[PDB]
Amino acid sequence: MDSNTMSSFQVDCFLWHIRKRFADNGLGDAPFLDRLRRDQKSLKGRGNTLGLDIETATLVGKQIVEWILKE
Repeated sequence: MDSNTMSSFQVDCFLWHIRKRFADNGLGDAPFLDRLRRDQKSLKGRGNTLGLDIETATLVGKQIVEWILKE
């Protein structure tokens, strides 16, 4: 198990969460919404492969992104 592979999955999970909240506000165009739907399926596949739960990975990703942007 690779630390960077796990961190990369966590960040992608959190950024998908940001994309989903943007989309919930009705701001996405059709290609944006197509990427959102396809990426959710890819993230579920990646999580199953890594043995990582998406809800947990999203919360870890939130902390990673907040730490990244504090600088």
